Parts: sequence; C-alpha cells; structure tokens
Amino acid sequence: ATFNIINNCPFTVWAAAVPGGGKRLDRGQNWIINPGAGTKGARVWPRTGCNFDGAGRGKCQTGDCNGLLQCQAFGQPPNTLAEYALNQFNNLDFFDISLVDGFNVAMEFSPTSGGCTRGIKCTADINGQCPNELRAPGGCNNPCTVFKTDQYCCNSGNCGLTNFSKFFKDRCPDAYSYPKDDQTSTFTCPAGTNYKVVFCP
Repeated sequence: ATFNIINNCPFTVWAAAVPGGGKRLDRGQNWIINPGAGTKGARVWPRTGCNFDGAGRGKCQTGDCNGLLQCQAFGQPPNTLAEYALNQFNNLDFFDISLVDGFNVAMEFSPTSGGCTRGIKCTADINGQCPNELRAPGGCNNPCTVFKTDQYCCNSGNCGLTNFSKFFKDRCPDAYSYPKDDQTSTFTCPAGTNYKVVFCP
C-alpha cells in the first residue's frame, strides 16, 4: 500500500502520518508513504500553524505530534484524521475519515488503484460553522475531547449521535462523528489497494 498525501489547500500544511513521519507541503506538493503490510492503528492527518526549527522541532497549532515535524506519535486535536488498517479483516483494508479527534482541514481519503473506487470526503466548512462550545485555535473539536463524558466518548460501549456529533455528521456524513459511528463510516478496499489523502480536496 502506497499513500499519496497531497496538499491542495491554499496554505502550507504539514502532513503527518503514523507510520510515516511528516512533511511540509506547500499547495500542490505531495508526500508518498509506504506503510508496511498489515499496518494497523495508522493515521494520516494535516497540521496547520506549524513552526519548526531546522531540526524539525517546534510546534503546530493543530495536530501537533510532540513538537516534531517527523511524527512518531499521534497529534493533538483538533485534527481531521485519515485512519486505516491494512488487511484488517478477510483480506480487506478498513479505512475511514474520523472527526472524533476534531476537524482542522478538509480531507479526501480515497483509493487510487483500480481495484477500489469508493472513497471518502469531508469538505464542509466545519471551522466556519463550528459550535462555539467546540471551537479551538485552528479547528473544531469533537465533544469527546471537550467534555470527556461517556455520552461523547463511548467508553462504556454505548453511545450514539448527539447534538454535537450531529454537527459533524450532518456536514460530513461519511466520516466518524463519534467513536461508535461505525455503520455509516467504515470503508473497505481489497488489500493491496493504494490510496491518496488530499487536504482541501
């Protein structure tokens, strides 16, 4: 599996991936990663508002991963997430866009190879429309992050759509809006598919 991570936003985005690291992308720049077979628990995300020194150490306003350009850890919300697990189940990759850790930048997460043709987008103006309760510098947090209750965070295994997850779900129906939003947010492709993650598609 190859992932082509493309910045189509009219501002610099510091792509991040675990596994993969990170890369500063001006508009139109891309970054190709090649996660190992069977990678799981993986993410790709955009970061905005970054200032890094020449060693790649500093801070991002959104999606910061322990202050590194080359991420080895997940990012600080809010950050729009491309999540994937290669060869997760019955020879299928399972992939999704998640807003469970908020939204910073619009995203497409789609297969590029001919064996899979259905992908995922989240392109609404979530930052502009974000509930004031959820706003954070550079983005729009999920209520689980903000309020940290079972109702939003699903630790008990029960939860559902809430007013604040519905904000996201109405706008990006194909993305996870809350942890257990599986039924309408789980995408699959045959193992061996290649993908793209596009910021501001």
